[PDB]
Amino acid sequence: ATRTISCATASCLQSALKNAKPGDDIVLAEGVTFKGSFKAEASGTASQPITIRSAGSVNPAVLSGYSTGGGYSLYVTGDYWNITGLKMTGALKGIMLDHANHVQMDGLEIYDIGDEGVHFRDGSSDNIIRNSHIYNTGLIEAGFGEGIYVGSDKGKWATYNKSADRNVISGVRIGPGVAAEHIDIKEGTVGTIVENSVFNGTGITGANYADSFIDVKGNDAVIRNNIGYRNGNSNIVDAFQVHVQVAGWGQNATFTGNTVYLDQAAPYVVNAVGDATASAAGNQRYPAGNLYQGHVNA
Ligand code: NA
Ligand code: NA
Repeated sequence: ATRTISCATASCLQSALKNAKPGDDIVLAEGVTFKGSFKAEASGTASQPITIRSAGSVNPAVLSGYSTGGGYSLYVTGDYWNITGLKMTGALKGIMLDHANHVQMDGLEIYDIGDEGVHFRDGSSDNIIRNSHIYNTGLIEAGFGEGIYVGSDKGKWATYNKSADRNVISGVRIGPGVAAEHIDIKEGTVGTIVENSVFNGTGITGANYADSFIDVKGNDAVIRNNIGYRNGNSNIVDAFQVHVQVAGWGQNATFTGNTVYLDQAAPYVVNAVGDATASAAGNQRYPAGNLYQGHVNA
């Protein structure tokens, strides 16, 4: 690191973020809860990232908001942050990224969130969340309780840049207690990857159409080598869906190598609705039952 800033109070962290520089290593004391609405605004580079991390993993540092009904645990608006080994809780959103790029989130535990756990928004691209667990979301609004939310609905494209592109979700556990989709990939996004992840469907509510592990409304999504457990939750109607919200979106979704445990024969593995298009290969369904619906090239 170029500079080490060791913090054990919220005031220390707030100051370290305000004064953040490329190459900073902001190291948060184990066992401490840092309460605030913390803002990661500066930008690093690939060679000089800005790091916020827990000092160790026995008792990770916690970033808490003030109330599940407001704010965020962390709001990232700059590029080239490494956010590592932290817990995030106690806010309306866990981590919100606005126009933030090349952010690496690793080893996070994000839980007890009013709305959505992680949201890539306003053009935030080329980011990764890996080796993390998101659970207990949608405590305030179930229908806004996604685990991971990529991009913006069409009604917000005039407000936020829709092109939250090439974001990667790798080796993540989502659920239980995630009230909406585990992953909602919005129209306007391109190239989202969801890989090597595990979906515990207990707690998906069905609110606001949220009745699958993943809904794919963006393009060029790659959904590979994941495991989904419906766990008898009747609110889950399909493992994965693809929808067209705007013509030419919900296109070219690829589903390979996934294994889904859907309890009964009725849920589909991939339900590509209407004009949506997908390709599928190597997916395993338990028990025997419905596989693909729609324009699915199998
Ligand atoms: Na749905
Ligand atoms: Na949703």
